[PDB]
Amino acid sequence: NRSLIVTTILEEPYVLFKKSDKPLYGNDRFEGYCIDLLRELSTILGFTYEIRLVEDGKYGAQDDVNGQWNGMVRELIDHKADLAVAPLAITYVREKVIDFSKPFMTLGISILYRKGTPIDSADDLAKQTKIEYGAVEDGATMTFFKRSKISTYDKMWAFMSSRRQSVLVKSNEEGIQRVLTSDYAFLMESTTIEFVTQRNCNLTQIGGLIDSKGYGVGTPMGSPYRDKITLAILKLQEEGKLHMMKEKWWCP
Amino acid sequence: GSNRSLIVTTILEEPYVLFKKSDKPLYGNDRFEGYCIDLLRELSTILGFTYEIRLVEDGKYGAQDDVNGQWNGMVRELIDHKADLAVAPLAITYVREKVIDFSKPFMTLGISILYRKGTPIDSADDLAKQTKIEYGAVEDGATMTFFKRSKISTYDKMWAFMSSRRQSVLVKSNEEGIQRVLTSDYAFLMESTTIEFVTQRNCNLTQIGGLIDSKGYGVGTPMGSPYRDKITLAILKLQEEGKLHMMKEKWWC
Ligand SMILES: N[C@@H](CCC(=O)O)C(=O)O
Ligand SMILES: N[C@@H](CCC(=O)O)C(=O)O
Ligand SMILES: [Cl-]
Ligand SMILES: [Cl-]
Ligand code: NA
Ligand code: NA
Ligand code: NA
Repeated sequence: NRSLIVTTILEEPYVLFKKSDKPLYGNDRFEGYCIDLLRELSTILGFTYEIRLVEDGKYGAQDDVNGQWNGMVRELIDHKADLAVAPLAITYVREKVIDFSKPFMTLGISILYRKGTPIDSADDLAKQTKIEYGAVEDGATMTFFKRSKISTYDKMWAFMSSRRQSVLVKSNEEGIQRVLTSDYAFLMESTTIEFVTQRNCNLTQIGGLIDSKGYGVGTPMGSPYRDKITLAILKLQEEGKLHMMKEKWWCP
Repeated sequence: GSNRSLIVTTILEEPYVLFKKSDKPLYGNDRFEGYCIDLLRELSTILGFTYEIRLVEDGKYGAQDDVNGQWNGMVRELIDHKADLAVAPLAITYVREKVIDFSKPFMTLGISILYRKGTPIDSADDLAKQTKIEYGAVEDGATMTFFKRSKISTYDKMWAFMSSRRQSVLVKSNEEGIQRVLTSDYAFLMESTTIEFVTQRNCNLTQIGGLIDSKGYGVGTPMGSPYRDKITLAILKLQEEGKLHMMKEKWWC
């Protein structure tokens, strides 16, 4: 049968290029939690696949003026991919235009910052400007802030939007670097914070979770794969396999 | 000329669904309160439906009979189109999703252990390796089914014990499980969000260990229902607004 086209994005420890002196080709180039997940799905559901990194390097948001989506979300809308297997947040605005499986991981927005400071919450950031803060451009965190009517978060969006050329970044890795090299706090998904703080012992999560959401496999709206992938994820969960995969891929 | 009211099946479970305390007799939907009742009210305004709440006739969440293959509980009510929706702390599971549809989750949780304070018991593994302290779960719910189906060594040993002693250790409700913890040397396998509620109100009890699994509660619908995806959208919008968190804080030593 026809191999499914799978869009994804580089994001440690979900999807990475394998380290090797030997040049690698095709799907063999990739590893990570989401690649392990994809492999399990392919075996359970009986399909073959071809991984392609999303050409624009984006997760996906809707343009304010022209209404067009970008990123992995747009690839699915345009039927240029069959699945998006990535740390792709299931959100209200995305679910209106693409389908998602049920979640394979649950998480929420939180804050990455340096240790040792009196900053303890988003409210602490919102009331000041000396410590800058931001998020990945055209992802779910940015979109949460952009849409929020909660006073702390709407204040924070006004600031991010004002300073966007400096404080919105293209990737989580660029956000981490901004935290390490300037006085900056990064609004980041909590499962990623967990990974980063285990490896950067001067960094910490600030406060708790600001929201709650899950990562799901994306499909074009109406795809028959969406419900099949939900069943496969539920079966993996029941067996403990997703927890094992998390432990596989995830200070003094 | 109005649309038919949806029949919503549910089950008594504090603080999700309860009868209101009142000296005045109450009728119809006005009898009920709780997190799931507030959720249902929000869904009905978002989606534009009216409804009638009915407690599941057989008092069960739902499991499949291994001899005759029939389901029971709220799951069976949906299969048979005796209800339009199930709005309850109904776990989304692989075996249920094969026969009914669920919305995406409105709450995430996992199985853990409820026991009395003051003990060296620290995990399911510690319980499994002994028999002096009995343990069990709600009959014909998701926790029981997780154990019955598990191939993990600790949990399959637990199921063998629970099954052997089921007339004594499987119970009809979380409340009966709590009373067993309080009146005998018994540990109850219970969902974590319910443990959180119970231990905040009885300071003699505690959670033992962490979460054994991960799952969500979802609104159940019959397979193929058009309400499933609409309710998923309404849930995602409520979460994006922070309203589910506010509802949890309202209802929850
Ligand atoms: N995982 C996010 C990107 C990272 C973020 O927004 O914090 C998404 O699905 O858009
Ligand atoms: N909420 C569970 C019942 C309680 C339990 O099994 O622990 C269900 O959906 O079956
Ligand atoms: Cl009617
Ligand atoms: Cl779904
Ligand atoms: Na990237
Ligand atoms: Na959708
Ligand atoms: Na289903």
